Amino acid sequence: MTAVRRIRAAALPDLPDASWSNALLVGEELVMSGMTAHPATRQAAERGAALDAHAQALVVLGKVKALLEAAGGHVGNLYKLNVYVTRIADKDAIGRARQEFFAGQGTFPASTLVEVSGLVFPELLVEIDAWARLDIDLANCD
Amino acid sequence: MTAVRRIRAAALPDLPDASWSNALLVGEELVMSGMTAHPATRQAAERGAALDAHAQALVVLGKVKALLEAAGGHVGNLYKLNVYVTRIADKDAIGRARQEFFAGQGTFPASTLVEVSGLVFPELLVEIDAWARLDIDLANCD
Amino acid sequence: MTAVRRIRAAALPDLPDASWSNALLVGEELVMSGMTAHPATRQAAERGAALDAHAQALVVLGKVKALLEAAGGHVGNLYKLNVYVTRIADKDAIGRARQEFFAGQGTFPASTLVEVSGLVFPELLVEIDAWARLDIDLANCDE
Repeated sequence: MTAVRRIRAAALPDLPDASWSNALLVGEELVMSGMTAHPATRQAAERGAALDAHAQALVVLGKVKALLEAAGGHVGNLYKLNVYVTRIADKDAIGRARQEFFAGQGTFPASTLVEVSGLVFPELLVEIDAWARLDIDLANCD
Repeated sequence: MTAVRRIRAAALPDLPDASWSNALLVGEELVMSGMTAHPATRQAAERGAALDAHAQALVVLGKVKALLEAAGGHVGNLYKLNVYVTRIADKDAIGRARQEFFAGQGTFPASTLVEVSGLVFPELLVEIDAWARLDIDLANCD
Repeated sequence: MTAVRRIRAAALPDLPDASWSNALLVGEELVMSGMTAHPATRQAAERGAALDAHAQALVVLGKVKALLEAAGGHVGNLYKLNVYVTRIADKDAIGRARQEFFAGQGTFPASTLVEVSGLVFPELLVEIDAWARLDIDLANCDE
């Protein structure tokens, strides 16, 4: 048997209506729900300054970082990022966000990037499903 | 060196022409193909009463449950659900379905839900790619 | 602690501008980026001989095999293929590609196949996200 511990980042509570866990530590594997820039996108757009894809990607990767750190991990634990965009033209902005986020770090996670037809809120331009485990570090890759 | 076993559910016969396996037990991981409410959805549509996203989501989760059980597992082994919908407005219907399906159960699997442009049959509103491990039980989440 | 090593296939250079790794061997797990038939698809389309979905899926599966081989593996190591197509009508063409690619074994990887609204190059009809482990062989399941 392998222990499952639910990971809680204070900024990302699993609210009463939700039928998912944001993060579950299953052995060394940090299993994460897809992350989006909501509600920061909601506020920002309502105030007449919607977040572009680059800003949204950084907000999303920041959420992933928060989950990792809440579980006792770090950005180097990430081994794969599945990126869903609403506009394939935004792929380069996502790349730029990743270059900044992983500025560390000699080696990037694997990735798949596709354009989907829609995300859970209309302000969103991107959602990232991240995969990590706490027993690896890409920063020191063989 | 790791054992793999083909897992077949009685309720869901694998057809000999398919270029995929419904389920493979790879060590303690139960690797599943995406599940849909077809062909129940075709019959329903043809009889003039198509399955809504709630009904389809329950059919889908029932198939995931059948595969788990065929492996000697249970619904508590699930740690992630990737949900693909054809209409993002159905996200709440899918949520209602998950609340029912996991009525057990303290802790929900992680999730990503996106709207895709199309599914393999035109009557479909949802497909779920489910991830599970036989050595965990989310009912015992810390 | 689990060792990770970056796997480099010659035919699939990681280009230093990329913010992803084509393949990472993480213990026994070969973690791979999504594979597409670009740039072969661009050459083919320019030539007036655009690759159809079946041809593209085979090029993609060949790339996956190149990555597997670069890590000392083989196609029996594959246990899941998630397939993103631009046209759902092409699902059977992906099926045909798989039957040919897996001609040597009876047991296929698990799969999810969905239609996306776009891929990273306009000539693309398919992208496949492949999951593999070096310590399994699906051919052992055949019954």
